[PDB]
Amino acid sequence: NDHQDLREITKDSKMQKLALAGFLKKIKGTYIESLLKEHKLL
Repeated sequence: NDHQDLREITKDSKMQKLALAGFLKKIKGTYIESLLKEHKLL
């Protein structure tokens, strides 16, 4: 079900918006941001 190539973005879209929303919050909550910016992913 992971890695979408099917153009039927219904399950995917919701899981992406929830992934992004939650992640964007926890960026300033956890060391994840620290890792990203140290590795220049940010």
